[PDB]
Amino acid sequence: QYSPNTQQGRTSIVHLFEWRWVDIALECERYLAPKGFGGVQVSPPNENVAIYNPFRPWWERYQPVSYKLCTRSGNEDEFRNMVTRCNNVGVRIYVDAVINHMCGNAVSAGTSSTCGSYFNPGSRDFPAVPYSGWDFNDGKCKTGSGDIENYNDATQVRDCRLTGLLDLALEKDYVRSKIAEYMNHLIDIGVAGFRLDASKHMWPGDIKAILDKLHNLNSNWFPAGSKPFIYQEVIDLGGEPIKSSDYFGNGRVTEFKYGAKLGTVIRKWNGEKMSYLKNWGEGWGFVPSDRALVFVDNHDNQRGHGAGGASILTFWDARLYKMAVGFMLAHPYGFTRVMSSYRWPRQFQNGNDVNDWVGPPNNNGVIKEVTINPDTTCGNDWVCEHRWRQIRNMVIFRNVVDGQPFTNWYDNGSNQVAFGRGNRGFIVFNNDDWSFSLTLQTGLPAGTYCDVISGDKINGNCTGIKIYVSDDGKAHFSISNSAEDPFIAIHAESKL
Ligand SMILES: CO[C@H]1[C@H](O)[C@@H](O)[C@@H](O[C@H]2[C@H](O)[C@@H](O)[C@@H](O[C@H]3[C@H](O)[C@@H](O)/C(=N/O)N[C@@H]3CO)O[C@@H]2CO)O[C@@H]1CO
Ligand SMILES: *[C@@H]1O[C@H](CO)[C@@H](O)[C@H](O)[C@H]1NC(C)=O
Ligand SMILES: [Ca+2]
Ligand SMILES: [Cl-]
Repeated sequence: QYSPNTQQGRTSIVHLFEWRWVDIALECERYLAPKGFGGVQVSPPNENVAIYNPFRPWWERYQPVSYKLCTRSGNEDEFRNMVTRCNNVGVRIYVDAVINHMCGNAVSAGTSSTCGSYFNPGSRDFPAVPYSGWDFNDGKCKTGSGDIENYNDATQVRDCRLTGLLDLALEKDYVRSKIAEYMNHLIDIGVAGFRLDASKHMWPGDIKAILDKLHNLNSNWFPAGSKPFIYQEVIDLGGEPIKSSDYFGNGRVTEFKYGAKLGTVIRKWNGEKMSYLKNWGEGWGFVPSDRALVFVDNHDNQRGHGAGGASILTFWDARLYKMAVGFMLAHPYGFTRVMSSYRWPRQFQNGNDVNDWVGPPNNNGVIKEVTINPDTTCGNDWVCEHRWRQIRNMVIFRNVVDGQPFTNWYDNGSNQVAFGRGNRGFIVFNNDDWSFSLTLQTGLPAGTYCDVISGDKINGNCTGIKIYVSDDGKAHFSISNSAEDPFIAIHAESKL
C-alpha cells in the first residue's frame, strides 16, 4: 500500500485535474520527466454521467456509469498511450478510482453519458458494467431518506448514499469482483496505484477484500512483486467516530488535517503562527508519516467542496500558497501531492462561490488543450501551479533532500522560521509583517548556493538570490516582508 512506486529519487505526484490524456502524455515527456516529478494523479478515467444542468461541471466525473475507459479526457487508446509514454519516461500514473458508488439516484435514465452507455438510476440498472438492483445498498441502509444524514453513525456513512449517490454493495463478491476487474485492467495497462475516492464511505474490510484481488504492477515497467500504491481518501478532521487509522491495513490515507492546519497557520488565524510548526506532523495529531498522503489543497476544498474550511490556501492566494507548498515540500512528513488546477470565474455571494461547479476550460463542452507559453506557464486558463518556478524547484528540493532528517530548526517566536534537511538542504520563511535579517546555521557545506525560489542555477550561475555558507555552516539570510516570495530555499544541487 504504502510505497508510491515512483522512480527512485522522485518524491511527489501532481494532480493534473481534468487534464486530457494526450496533454498528460506530452507533459510527462516535456516537463514532468526532466523536472523530476514522481507521477500524476489523473481524473476518473471511467465513463461518467454527462451533466448539462449545470453545464458539464467538474463533479460529473464522480458519478460513474460504467468502467469503460471513455471520458472527456480521452478513450482507452488515448489512456493507454498516456500511461505507456509516461512510464517510458519514468513518470507514474495514479488513477482516481470512484468505486464507492455509481451516479446520483435522481439522475434521469438514458444515454447522457461520456461513452453513450445506457443507464437507469431509478431502476438501479447499469448494463454496461453490469450492475442491477441487487448490487446496491438500498436494502442495507437504515436511514429514512436512504442518504447519509448523520456522520455520528459510522454505519450509515458506509451503507447509505453519499449526497444521493447510488451506494454499491461492496460486501458482495460480485461487486468487489467487478471493481477489481476494472482496477486490474488499469494495472495491466501500467498504472502504479490509485486514489480510492470516498474511502470513508467504504468499510475498511470491503476495501481490503477488493485489494486482495488486485494484480501486481505491470512487469514490463516495474520489478516483480510490486504492489500498487494505495492512498485512500478519508476526510477525517476529528470530531467524528470514523478514524482514518481504521484504514491503515489497506494503504495510505489522505491527511486533510494537514492542509486545513497549514492554512490556518500561514493565514495566521486564531493566533496561530509559523513558530508553532516546529513539531509539525504527528505532533499535530496527524496520522503516521508513512501512512500519509499530504497536500495544501485538493480538487474539492480549493473550491469549498470537501473539508478544510476557508483556511485552505489555493492558487488564488498565490503568494501565501507558494509558501505553504514550499513548507510542505521541504518538510519530511508524508508523501507529497502537488495540485495543478484550472481557472474558473469565482463569484462569491453571501460567502460562497456560486460558480464552484464550473468544469475545466472548454469549447462547447470539449476540454481545451493545455498550451505552453514561452515563459513556461500555461495558456487556455490552466493554472499549472506545478510549473511555477517556486513550486517546481521545491519539488526538486524534496528529491535532493530525500531521506535527510529534519534539523537546525530556527524561529523568532513569531512567524519567521527556518530548518534544514540533514546536510542537503535549508529553507527560510518570513511570514511576519517585518523584515528578517539574520545569520543561521544551515548544516550545509561551505560554498555559494542559488536560492531556488527567486531564481535558478543555470550555466554555473544563479539567476536570483545567492546565499554564502561559511566554513562553520552559517549563512546570512535577508527576507523583507514585502518580498515577492517571503522565503528562500537552497540545496546540494543549487550549489555553485
Ligand atoms: C442531489 O445531490 C447532487 C449534488 O447536489 C451535486 O453537486 C453532485 O454531487 C457532487 C459533489 O458536490 C462534488 O463535490 C463531488 O463529490 C465527490 C468529491 O469530489 C470526492 O473527492 C469525494 N470524496 O469523498 N466524494 C464525492 C463523490 O465522489 O461529486 C459529486 C457527484 O457529482 O451530485 C449529487 C447526486 O446527484
Ligand atoms: C556566469 O556568469 C558570468 C557573467 O555574469 C560569466 O562571466 C561566467 O562565465 C558565467 N559562468 C559560467 C560557468 O558560465
Ligand atoms: Ca458506501
Ligand atoms: Cl483527495
